[PDB]
Amino acid sequence: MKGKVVSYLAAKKYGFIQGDDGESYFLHFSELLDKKDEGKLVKGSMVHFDPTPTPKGLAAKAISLPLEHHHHHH
Repeated sequence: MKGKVVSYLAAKKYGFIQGDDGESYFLHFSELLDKKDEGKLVKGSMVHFDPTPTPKGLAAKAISLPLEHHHHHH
């Protein structure tokens, strides 16, 4: 359910998220709502994703960014 993103590489289209119970999850474009939402991800902070079984076992689904829409203010 909840966890923290420790790494995210767009070139390898594969990142890493550490669950609170120590459960890892896989990051894929098929799991992102939009391709652009990839650049809206926040590295080094909290992220929102839902659990998914999949043949592999651990996987994320429907990634969500509950962080402020505009981090920069003017």
